[PDB]
Amino acid sequence: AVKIGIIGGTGLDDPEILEGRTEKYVDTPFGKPSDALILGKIKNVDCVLLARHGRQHTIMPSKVNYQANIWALKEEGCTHVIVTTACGSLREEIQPGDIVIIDQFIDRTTMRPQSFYDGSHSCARGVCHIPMAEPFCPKTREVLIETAKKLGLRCHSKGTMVTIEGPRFSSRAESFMFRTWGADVINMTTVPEVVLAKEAGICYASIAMATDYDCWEEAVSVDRVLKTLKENANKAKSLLLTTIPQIGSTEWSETLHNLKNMAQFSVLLP
Amino acid sequence: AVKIGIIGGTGLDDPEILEGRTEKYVDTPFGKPSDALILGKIKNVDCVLLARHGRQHTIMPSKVNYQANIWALKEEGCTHVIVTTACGSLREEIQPGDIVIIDQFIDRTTMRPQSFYDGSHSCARGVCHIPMAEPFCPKTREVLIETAKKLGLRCHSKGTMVTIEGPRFSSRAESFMFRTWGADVINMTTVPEVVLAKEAGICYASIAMATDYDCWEEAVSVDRVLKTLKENANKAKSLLLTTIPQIGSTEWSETLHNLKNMAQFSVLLP
Amino acid sequence: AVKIGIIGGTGLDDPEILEGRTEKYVDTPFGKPSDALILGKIKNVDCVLLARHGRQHTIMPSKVNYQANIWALKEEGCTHVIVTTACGSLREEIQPGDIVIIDQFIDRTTMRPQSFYDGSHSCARGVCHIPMAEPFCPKTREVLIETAKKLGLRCHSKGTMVTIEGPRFSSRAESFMFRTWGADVINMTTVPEVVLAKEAGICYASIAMATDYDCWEEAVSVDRVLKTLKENANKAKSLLLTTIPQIGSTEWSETLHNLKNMAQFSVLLP
Ligand SMILES: CSC[C@H]1N[C@@H](c2c[nH]c3c2N=CNC3N)[C@H](O)[C@@H]1O
Ligand SMILES: CSC[C@H]1N[C@@H](c2c[nH]c3c2N=CNC3N)[C@H](O)[C@@H]1O
Ligand SMILES: CSC[C@H]1N[C@@H](c2c[nH]c3c2N=CNC3N)[C@H](O)[C@@H]1O
Repeated sequence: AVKIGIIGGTGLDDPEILEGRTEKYVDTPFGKPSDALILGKIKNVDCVLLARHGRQHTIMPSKVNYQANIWALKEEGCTHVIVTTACGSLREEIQPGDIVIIDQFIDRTTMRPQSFYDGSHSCARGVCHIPMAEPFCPKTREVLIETAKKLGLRCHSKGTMVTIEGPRFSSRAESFMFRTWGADVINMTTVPEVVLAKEAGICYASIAMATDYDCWEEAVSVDRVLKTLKENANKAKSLLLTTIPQIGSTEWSETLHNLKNMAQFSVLLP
Repeated sequence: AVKIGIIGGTGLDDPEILEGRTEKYVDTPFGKPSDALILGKIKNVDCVLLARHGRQHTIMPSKVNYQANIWALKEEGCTHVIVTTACGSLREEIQPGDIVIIDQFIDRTTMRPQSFYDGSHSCARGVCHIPMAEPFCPKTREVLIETAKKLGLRCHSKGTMVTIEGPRFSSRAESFMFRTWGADVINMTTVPEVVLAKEAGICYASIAMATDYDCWEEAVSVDRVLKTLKENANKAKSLLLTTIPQIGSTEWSETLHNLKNMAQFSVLLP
Repeated sequence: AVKIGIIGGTGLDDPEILEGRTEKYVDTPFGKPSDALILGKIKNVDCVLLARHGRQHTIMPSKVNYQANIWALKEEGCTHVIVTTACGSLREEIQPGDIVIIDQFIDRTTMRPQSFYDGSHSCARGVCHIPMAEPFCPKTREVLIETAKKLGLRCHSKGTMVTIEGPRFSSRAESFMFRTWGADVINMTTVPEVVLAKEAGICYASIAMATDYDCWEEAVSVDRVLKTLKENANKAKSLLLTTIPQIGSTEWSETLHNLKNMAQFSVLLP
C-alpha cells in the first residue's frame, strides 16, 4: 500500500486537489511542519498535502523547516513524496510554463540542516552519510514523464536544479556561472528537501515549473513569477491528479525495500 | 534632495573627508552599526560616514553587522551609498592601486544574513525576493567612472567581485577557480552589503581598490594590503570628494522611484 | 625539538601506533577536543594522537570541534600535525587504496568556524587574515612522498581536496562539477582543520587515502568506504611510522620560524 505526500510550492499548493479532506496539525522532534497536514485522496490513493511556505506563504525558503516537513510526512506513513516547485530557467529550450522532471541538483545553500542525524534526537542516532548519486526516485519520475506526454504538456525529461540560499535572486554573474556548472533550472527549495526525503527512505520526485528565465530579456521578479504560475498552475495540478492513481496501481515493494536498505546502511553507529 | 552614505573599508575610512562633522551613535532593530555615524558635508551635499570595520578595525568581515549599517544609513535619510573596499586582483590588467567600479558579484559567503525580511521585525514583514540582475546603481557608477577619468586615475569601468567568507585568504586552487568563474576582483565585504542596500531602495555603488594579486608573484598578506592602501588611499578620497558634488547636482527622482518600486514589489505579504 | 600531532580519520585512528601511551583529556577555550589526547612516541619522537570523530566515530564532520582539536595539539606543544583522511577519488588515475599527499583545497563547507580570532577569546585578539596560498607544509609533504616511494606504495605527489559540508555525499551533478573546478579528491574534513593549523603556526600535512570514486561504476556508500579502509589502513600506519622518525631527525628552526611570523603578522590589532 502506498501513501503519497505532496509538498506544494509557490502558487502550486491548492488543497482542492484532494477529496475527503481533513486538516491535521502535528509536531515533530524537529519542530512544527510548515502548516497542517491535509489528509485526503485522489481516486483510491491516500495522500497528504503540505504547503511548503505555509498556506499563506509566510515562510522564506531559508527558514522552511525541511526536517519537520519530511519527518511529519514519513510519520503519517508516506511511501512517496511528489512536490511542485517554481523555478527559473537557465536554458533557452526550457520556456516559462514548461515542466522539468529534474534528476539532479547542485547545492548552493549555506545555512540549512541537511540531515536528521544531528545527534540531538534518539530517534536518529549515529552519523549518516546518505548517497546522493541518484537523488530522485527514477520510477516515479518515469511515470511523471509518461503522464505529461499523455497530457500533451511541454515537459523536459531531465534537469539539474541549482538551489540557492536566497531570499535574494541571483546576480547576472552568478546566473551565467551556474550555466557553466551545468545547472538547467534554479530555485531556493529543492535542497535539503530531497536530501532529507532520501534519509527517510521515501521515494521523492519533483515537478519543477519554469516561471522565468532568471537574469542571464525581462529579468526575473516576484510579480513575473506569480503571473506565470497563475497562468500555468493548472498543468501541475492535472499532472499530479493523473500520475498518482498510476503510482497506486504499480509495484513498489522492491523499490521501497532498496531505499530502506540504502538509508539504513548509510548510518555509522557508535 | 540627496544624502550620501559612505561606508569606508580597510584603510579607506578617513573622517577628515567631511566638513562640519558631528558624531552620532545610533541603534537599529538589527543591533548597533559598526561605529558611530559621522554626519557632515562635501561642498553642499549632506553625507553620513561609517567605518565598516569600526574606526579601529576590530570587526572581521564575517561579523560586520551589514543589516544594522544599511538600516542606520537609510534611517538617517541616505538616498545613496558609495563605499570603498580593498580587494585582490584576479586579472593581470587590474594592477594594485587601480580602481575598479564593479558592476557584478559572485557570492561565496556562507554565514551571513542577507535580508531585512527575516520575519523577526514588524518594520519588515513578509518574504522579500529582491532582484539582483543589476546589483549596483548604474547612474552613480557612470559618474564615478567619468570622474576617475577627469582625475587621470587608472580605473576599470566594470568588474565582477567574488566575496568570500574569510577571514582567511583563498587557497591557490580557489583563486584559480574564481578566475574560471569570471571573477575579476576578490574581497570579503561586498556581499551582503550590496544586497541589503538594494532591499532598502538605496542607490549603491562601490569603489574597489586593488591592493594585491591574491595568490594566482608575491602572494597576498595583510602587510602587503595595508602598504598598497597607504600608498593609494588618496585616490579613493579624491574620487569621492569630486564625485559627490556631481551627484548632488543631478536628477534622481525617477531613479530612486524605480528602486523604491522594485524593492516594494519584491515583498510577498501574507 | 619537535612534537608530532596525529589526527586520525575514519578507520585510520589506531592508537597502537604509539609506544608508551598515556591518555590525557583536556579542555580548550573553544570546548573539548573530539576525544582524549593519546601521548606517546614513535622511536624517539614525541607524538600526540587524536581521533577526529571520537574513538567511537560519533561526531559527524560538520560538528567536529576543529578549533578545540588544533588548540589542544598546539597547547600540548605540537610543532607538526600529520593527519589521515579517507576521501573519494575524482580522477581515474587515483585508484581506491592510493595515497594522495594533497597540496591544495577548495572549500565547500558552509557552517564551520574557520578562525581562532572570533573576538571571543582574549588569547586570540584582533582580526586574523591568514594566507592560504600554500595550505600544507611543503617540507613534511616532501618527506611523506619520499617515504611512500621507499615503501613502494602507490602515492600521488599532489592533489586538490574539495571539502564538502556533508554529512550527505555529493550528487552526480556536483561530483562532475568539482572535477571541472580542478578538484582531484573529495572529503568532509580537510577544511577548516588545515586553516586553523596554519593560524596556530603548525606545520600541517595530510595523508589522504582514496576509498572510492565518489559517483562520477559502483557509486560511493559508507560500506564501500569502510571496506576499502579495512583493506588499506595498514599503508597509512606504515607511512606514519616510517615518516615521523625522519621528521624528528631534520632541521625545522627556520621553517617553524617562518610559519610563526606569517601567522603573527596576519593579525590586525585594534
Ligand atoms: C516568488 S519567486 C521565489 C520563490 N520561487 C522559486 C524561484 C522561481 N524563480 C526563481 C526562483 N528561485 C531562484 N531563482 C529564480 N529565478 C524559489 O524557490 C522561491 O521559493
Ligand atoms: C586586511 S586584508 C583583508 C580585508 N581586505 C579585503 C581584501 C584585500 N585583498 C583581498 C581581500 N579579501 C580577499 N582576498 C584578497 N586578496 C577583504 O574584504 C578584508 O576585509
Ligand atoms: C564514512 S564515509 C564519510 C567520511 N569519509 C570521508 C569520505 C570518503 N569518501 C568520500 C568522503 N567524503 C565525501 N565524498 C566521498 N566520496 C569524509 O571526510 C567523511 O568524514
